[PDB]
Amino acid sequence: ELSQCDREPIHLLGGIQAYGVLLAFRGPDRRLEVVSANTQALLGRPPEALLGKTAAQVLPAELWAQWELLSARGALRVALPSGPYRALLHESDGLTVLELEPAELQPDMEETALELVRRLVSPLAGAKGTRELLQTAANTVRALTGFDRVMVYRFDADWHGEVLAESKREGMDGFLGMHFPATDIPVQARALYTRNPLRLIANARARPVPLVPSVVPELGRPLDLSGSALRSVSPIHLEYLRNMGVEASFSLSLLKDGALWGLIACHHLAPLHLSYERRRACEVLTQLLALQLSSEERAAEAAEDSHRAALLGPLATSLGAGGTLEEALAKDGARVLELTGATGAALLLGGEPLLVGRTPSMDEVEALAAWLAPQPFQTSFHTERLGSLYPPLAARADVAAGLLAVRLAPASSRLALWFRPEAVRTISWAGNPRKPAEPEPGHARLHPRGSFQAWEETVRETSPAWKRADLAAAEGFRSALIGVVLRQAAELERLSEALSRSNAELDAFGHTVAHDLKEPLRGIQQYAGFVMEDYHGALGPEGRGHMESLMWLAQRSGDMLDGLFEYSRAGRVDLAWGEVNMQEVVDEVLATLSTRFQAEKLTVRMPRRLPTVRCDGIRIAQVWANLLVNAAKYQEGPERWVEAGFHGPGEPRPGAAGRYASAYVFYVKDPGIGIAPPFHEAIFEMFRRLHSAKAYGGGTGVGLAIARRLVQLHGGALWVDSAPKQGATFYFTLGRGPG
Amino acid sequence: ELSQCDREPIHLLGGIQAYGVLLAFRGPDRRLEVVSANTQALLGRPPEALLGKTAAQVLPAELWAQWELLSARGALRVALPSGPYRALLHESDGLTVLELEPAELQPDMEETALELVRRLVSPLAGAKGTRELLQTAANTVRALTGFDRVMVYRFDADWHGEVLAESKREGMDGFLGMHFPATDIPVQARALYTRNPLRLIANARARPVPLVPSVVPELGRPLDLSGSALRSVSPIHLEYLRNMGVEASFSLSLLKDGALWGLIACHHLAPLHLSYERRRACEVLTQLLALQLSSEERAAEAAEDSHRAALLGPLATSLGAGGTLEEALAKDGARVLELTGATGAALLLGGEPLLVGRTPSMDEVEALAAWLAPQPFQTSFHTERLGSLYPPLAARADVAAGLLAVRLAPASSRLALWFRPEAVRTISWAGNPRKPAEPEPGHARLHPRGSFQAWEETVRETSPAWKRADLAAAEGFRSALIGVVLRQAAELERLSEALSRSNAELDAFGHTVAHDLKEPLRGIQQYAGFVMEDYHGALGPEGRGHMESLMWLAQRSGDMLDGLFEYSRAGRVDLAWGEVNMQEVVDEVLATLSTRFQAEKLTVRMPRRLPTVRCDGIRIAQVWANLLVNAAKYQEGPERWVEAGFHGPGEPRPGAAGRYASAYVFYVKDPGIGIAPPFHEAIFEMFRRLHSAKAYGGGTGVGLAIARRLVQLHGGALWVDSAPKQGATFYFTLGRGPG
Ligand SMILES: */C=C/C1=C(C)C(=O)N/C1=C\C1=NC(=C\c2[nH]c(/C=C3/NC(=O)C(C=C)=C3C)c(C)c2CCC(=O)O)/C(CCC(=O)O)=C1C
Ligand SMILES: */C=C\C1=C(C)C(=O)N/C1=C\C1=NC(=C\c2[nH]c(/C=C3\NC(=O)C(C=C)=C3C)c(C)c2CCC(=O)O)/C(CCC(=O)O)=C1C
Repeated sequence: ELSQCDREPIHLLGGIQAYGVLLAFRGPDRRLEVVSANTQALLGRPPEALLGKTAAQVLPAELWAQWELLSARGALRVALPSGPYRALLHESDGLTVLELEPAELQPDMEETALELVRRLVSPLAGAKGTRELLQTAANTVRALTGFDRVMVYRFDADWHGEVLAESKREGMDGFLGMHFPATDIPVQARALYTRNPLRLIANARARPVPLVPSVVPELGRPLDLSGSALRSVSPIHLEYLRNMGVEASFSLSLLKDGALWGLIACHHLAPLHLSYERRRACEVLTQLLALQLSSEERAAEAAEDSHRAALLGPLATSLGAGGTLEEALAKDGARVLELTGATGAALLLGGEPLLVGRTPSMDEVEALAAWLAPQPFQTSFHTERLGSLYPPLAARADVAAGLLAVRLAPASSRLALWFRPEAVRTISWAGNPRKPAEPEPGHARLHPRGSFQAWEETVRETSPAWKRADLAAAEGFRSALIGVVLRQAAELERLSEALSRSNAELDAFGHTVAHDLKEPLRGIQQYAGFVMEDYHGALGPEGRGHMESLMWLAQRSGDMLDGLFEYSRAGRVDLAWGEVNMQEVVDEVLATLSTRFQAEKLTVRMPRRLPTVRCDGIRIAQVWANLLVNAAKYQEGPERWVEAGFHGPGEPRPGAAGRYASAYVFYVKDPGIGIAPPFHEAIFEMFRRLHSAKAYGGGTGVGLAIARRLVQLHGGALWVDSAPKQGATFYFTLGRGPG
Repeated sequence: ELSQCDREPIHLLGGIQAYGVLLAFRGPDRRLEVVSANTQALLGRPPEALLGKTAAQVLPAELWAQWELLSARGALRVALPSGPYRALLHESDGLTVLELEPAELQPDMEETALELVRRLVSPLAGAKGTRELLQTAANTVRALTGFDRVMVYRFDADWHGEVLAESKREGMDGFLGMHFPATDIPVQARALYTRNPLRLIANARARPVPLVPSVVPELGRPLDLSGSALRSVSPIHLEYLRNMGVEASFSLSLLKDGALWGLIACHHLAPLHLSYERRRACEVLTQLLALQLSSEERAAEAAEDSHRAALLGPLATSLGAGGTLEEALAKDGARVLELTGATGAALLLGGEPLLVGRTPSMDEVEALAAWLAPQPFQTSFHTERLGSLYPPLAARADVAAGLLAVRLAPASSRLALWFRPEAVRTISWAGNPRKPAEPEPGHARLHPRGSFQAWEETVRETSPAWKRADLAAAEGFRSALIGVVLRQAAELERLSEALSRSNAELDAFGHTVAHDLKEPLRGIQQYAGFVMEDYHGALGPEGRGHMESLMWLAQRSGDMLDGLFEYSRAGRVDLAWGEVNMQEVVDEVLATLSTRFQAEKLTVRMPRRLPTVRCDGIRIAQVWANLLVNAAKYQEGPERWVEAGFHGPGEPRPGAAGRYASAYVFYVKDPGIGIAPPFHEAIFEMFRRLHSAKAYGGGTGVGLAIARRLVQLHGGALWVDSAPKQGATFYFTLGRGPG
C-alpha cells in the first residue's frame, strides 16, 4: 500500500532525540563516520571536524577504563565531568553503534524493583481471573514508571484493537472500553515491534536532531536505527499525540509467539525521562505477563473443547435410549441447540426437513437446501452475514442472521443446519472510523483525527461470531458418533415404514383373495346345479360319467383353492372343540395319502390307536397330513415308514414330548434325515425348510407353520425332536379346549 | 539404620552449619538468650560471657545503624571491618533471630538482581507441554548455577517419588527413571519443604556448630529453626550423601495450589558457593514455575480426556459399516486398549469369551466372570490390586494385577473387562547401572541398589491407579457402543426378515398363480368335455346352452386367474410387440365399460381417431381400462366425461405428455378431482391411493402402477398431469419396441 501510512519508511528517517548522543565505528580502525550534531557539549570539538579522525583521542579517557568490559557486556555506567551517564553498544548494519544517555540518579531503587516486579507473579494471581492479572500488571507498571495513564491494548484478528484493563490518575480522561481503528497501526510498526520490545518518546514538542552526514557514502541512506533506542518517530504520530493532548509516551510489546498480542501504552502530561534499569524491569514484567496469558488461554481452550465433547456424548446416549427419532429430538431440542449455542436446528434426511427452535419458515429452508449445493465446500460451510451473501433471506434476518451447515452425507443434499438469531451490538470509537484521517493538498500526508470524542456505531443483522469450538463440535457431529446413530435411526425409520407398507400390501392381497373366493363357490354351485338332476337320464352312460368326472375335478380344484387360502382372508383360521375321533381322522388322512405313501415306499405304522380328544376332526387331519408330508419329504433312508401314536395321562414320553404336560401328546416318528435340534423351532416358522425349495420333490414349508398355529390355538405347542441322521419325531400337545 | 526416623524431629536439632552466625533476642531491651559458638571470631568476646548482656554493646554499631531498616525490609547487605556480611531477621517463636552470613567477595556489580531473572525466564518462550517445561527449567538452572547434576522429582498419590527430568554434566551416571518409597522422605521433611521454598547445604563434611546454651531455660526445648535457613541436617542424610559422593546440595520446592508436587535438586562433587542474587531470582523462578504448572496440568488433563472421548469416534465408525463386533475388535484390537491404557481386553457377549492382547487363560477368565456375579456392584467395578481380593489369581498376578470390569447386560452375566499388569514391568529399569563403587556400606541407606529395592517390595503386584479419565471412557464405551450395537443387530434382523417376507410373498404369489392356472386347466377342460359328453341332441339345446354358459363361466374364471397374474405384480408377463390398432382397443374398452359409463353417467369423447401403433392389444387394452377406471374413480363433477385422444410425432401435446419423446402418446382426460402434482408420482406407486380405500366405491391403486409398469417395459414412461380441482390427464407413451 503506497498510501500515506504504509508508504512512509521507518528505521531510515535518521532522527535522534534531544538528550542522546550517538556515535558510530567501523572496522578494527574504529573511526568516526556517523555522529550527531549535539555532541559539542560533551566532546568539546567541532563534530564535523571530528569525523574520520583518530578515535583514540576523541572520547573521554575515562570511558576507555571500562571500554573492553562494556563491549563484552553492552551496558556501562560512567562518571563524567558533565555528569553520570549510561553507555550502550550495539552492532547495526555491520557498524558498531555507541550511545550516551543521561543516567539515573537514585541508586536505591534497583533492589526495590525486584520486590515491585514480584507483585505480578504474586502469592495470589489468577485466582480471580485474567482481569485481575491485567489490572495488577497495569497498576504495577504505573507505580514503576511514575507516569499518569497506563492502558493495555489488545489486538484483534482484524488488527483493530480494544482496551481491556486501565489504571488512572486523578483528573485525567480515561479511555476504557473504546475501539481504535486498524489504520492507527501501520504494517511497518507491526513488523518493527516483533524485534524491538519497547520504545520511549520523551518530548513530543522536541524537534528531532539531524544526523551529520545526511547519508552514508557507501549506502546513500541514513544508518538504520532499528536495534537502537533513540530513533525519533515520524512527525505524523507526533501530531497524533499532540492532538490527543498527551506529552510523553512509553510502550512495550506483548509477544505470544512471533505475534503481537498487544501493547502496554503509557502517557504523560509533562516532559519526563526513564532510566534503563526501570525499562528492563518493565520488560521482565511483560515477559512474565505474556507467559501467564499464553498458559491461561491454552488451558481455557482445552477445557472448552473437552466440555463440548463431553456434551456431544450424552446426546448419543439419549438418542440411543429413546425409540422415537423426531419426538426424541424434539423433547431435547435445547441440548442440540446448546451443542453449538444456536437457536435453530434443521435436519435434512432426504425427506421433510426437521425443525427445532427458532427456525426459518419452510419455504426458506428448502430454498437454502436447494442452495449450498452450487457453493463448493469440502465438508462444511459457515457464515455470520447471511443476508449480504443471500439477498433472498435478508428479509427475515431476525431469525436467520447467521448460519452453519454440515454435509451429513458424504455427497448428497442431506445437510445439518444451525441458525443464530439477530444480535444487536454497539461499539465506541475515539473518533470517526469512517474518516481515519484528513487529506491535505498534494496528498503527501494524511493528518490524524482532530478529535477523539466517543462515537457510537450500532451494527444491524448480526450474530456473535462462530468460535473454533463450534466448528470442532460441528465436525464431530458429522461423524465420530452422533452421526452414526442418527444415520441408522433414519435408515431404521424409512425402512420400517417400507415394511409397514409391505404387510399393508399383504393384507390388501388377503382381502382381495377374500372377496374373490366367493367366485369359486358360485361356480361350483352353478356346475352342480342344473346338471345331473334333470338331464342326468338324457346324458347317457358316457355323458353321466363325464359329468361326474367334471364335478369331481371342479370339487378338487375348489378344495385346493380353499386350502391354499391359509392366511387370514375373510375369516381367521380357528378350531372347533368337539368330540371327534382322532383315530378316524388319522385313518382318513392315511387313506388320502395312501398313494403318496406307496409312491414314496412309506409304510403307515400304528402301534396303538390315537385316543379321542376334544378337537376338530378337520384340523387334526390337516395337522397330521402336514406332519406326515414334512416327515416323508426329507426321508432318504431305504426303510421309510411313519409311526403314529399318542401318550396320554401318565404315559411315558421322551424329553422333547415331556416339555408340555398336556393330557394328550400325539407323536409321529419317521427315520428320515431329520433337522438340526436348533432348527426344530426354526422349521415351525412360516415357509421355513431345512433343505432347498426345489429339492425333496418340491415344498413350501407352510405345513409346519399351520400345524404350529393349530397347536397354539388349541392351548398347546408342537415340538419336533430331530437329530442329525437319527430320525425325527414331531409331538403335538392337545389341551382341554374351551370350557 | 535407626528406626526412630519418621518420628524424630528436625526443628530441635540445635545445630547450624559452619559458615553462618546466629543471634537471638528477646524483650524490648533485646537481651541475649541463644548464641552460636562462632561469635568469638566475629566479635572478639567469649561466647557465653555475652549472654544476657545489653544488645547495643554486643552487636557492632554498623548493623545497629541499619537495624530499623533491617527490621522493615527483612534483609540487608552491610560491610564490616572484617568484610561484607549479609544480615537477615525473622521472628521464630517469640524470639527475634538475627542471622549473619559472609557475603560474597564480588562487588555486586556482576549480574545484579532482577537481571538473572531475565536470563532464567527468556528460554521459556516455548515450552509447549509440561514435561519440556521441567526439562528446560532444569537445564537452564544447571547452566546458571553450574552444578554437576540437576534432577526433578515428582510425587505420586501416596508420596512415592519418580524422577521426571534429568539435566546432568557428561561423565557421571544417569538417574532418569528412578523410583523411591515414601519412607525416604519423612513427614517432617515434607512439611518443611512446603513451608519455605529454598534449601541449601554448603558442605556435607562440615561438623555442625552447636548452640550455647544447649536448651532454652523456659520452653525446655532447643530453639526452633524451621523459619531460618541455616539449621543443621540429620546425620542419616549426611551418611546418605557421603555414600552418594555428593558434597553440596541445593533444593527448590514446587507448589501447586499450596500442595507440594515435586522438587528440583542440585548435586555437586565439591563445595561451592552461590551469589545471593541467584537465590533471590530462584525464589521468583519457583513461584513462576508453580503458576505455570497449575495451568499446564489442567490443560493436559483436559486434552487427555478429550482425546479419550474422541477415540470412540473411529471405533464407532468401524461399526455401522459392514462388519461384526468381534471382527471390529479383532482388527481394531490396537485402538481399544488405549481407551483404558491396558494390555488385554476380555469380553463375554453371550458366546465364548473374546480375548485380545495379554490376558490370563480362558478358564481363569470364566472363573473370574462367575466370581464377579455375587459381588454387589451396579455398573462398574475396578481394583488396582487383585490378589488381595481374589486369592485364586494372586499367584499369576504378573499379567492380571489390576482389572476394570463393566457389565453389558442389565441383569445377565455379560461383562467386558480390561486387565493391567503390575507397576513394575511397565516402568523401564533405571536403578542399577552396574559398575559398583569400591566402598561397600550397609547399603540400606546407600541409594544405589538400596532404594528402588524397597520400592519394588513396597509396590509389588500392584497396578497404577485407575485414573478418572479411564473410568469415564469405560462408562462411555459401555453406554454408547452397546446402545449402538443393540439397534444395529435389530436393524440386521429387521431387514433380514423384511427381505425374507418380500421374497416369500413373491414366491407365494408365483406358486398361487401356478395353482390357480392348473385348477382352471382342469375346470375349462371339464367344461369343454361336458359338451362332448352328450355327443347328441338328447341333452337338448337349452341344457346344452347351460353347459355352454358353464364353459363361459369357466373361461371367465380363467380370465380372472389371468387378471390375478396381471394384478399383484407389475406385469408378471413377457413384453410383446404387435400391429394392434389403438382405436379398436379404445372402442372395445368403451363397449366393455359401456354399462359402467351409463351407470356413472360417463361420456366417452374421441376428439381424434387413435392411430395404429406397434403395441400388444391386450396390454394396451388393460392400460386403457386402468386409466379409465382411475379417471372415473375420482370423478365428482356433474359433467363427468372421459376424453381419449392420441398425439403423434410432432403434434401438439401437453408438457407432461412431452416428458417421454415417443412416437405416440395416448392421453385420457377427466374433469374429476385428480391428484396433487406431488402426488402424481405417488399415485403411480402400487397400492397407493390419495383418497380412502373404501371411498369412491372401493379402490386398489394398482391400475396406475400396472400402466406405469407397462409403459416402462414398452421402452417409455407414463405421466400424469393433475392439479387440485383442475381435472386430470394421464398420458402413456408408446415406443418403437425391439429393433
Ligand atoms: C530415617 C529416614 C530417612 C532414610 C529413609 C533416608 O534414606 N533419608 C531419611 C530422612 C531424610 N532424607 C532427606 C532428604 C532426601 N532424601 C532423599 C532420598 C532419595 N531418593 C532417591 O532416589 C535419591 C537420589 C538418588 C535420594 C537422595 C531425597 C530426594 C531427599 C531430598 C533431596 C535433598 O534435600 O537433598 C531429609 C531432609 C534433609 C534436610 O534437612 O534437608 C531427611 C530428614
Ligand atoms: C498514516 C498516518 C497515521 C494515522 C494518522 C494513525 O493513526 N497512525 C499513523 C501513522 C503512524 N503512527 C505510529 C505510531 C503509533 N501509533 C499508535 C496508536 C496508538 N496510540 C495510543 O495511545 C493507542 C491506544 C492504545 C494506539 C492504538 C501507537 C501506539 C504508535 C506507536 C508509538 C507509541 O509507542 O505510542 C507509526 C510508527 C512510528 C513509530 O512507532 O516508530 C506510524 C507510521
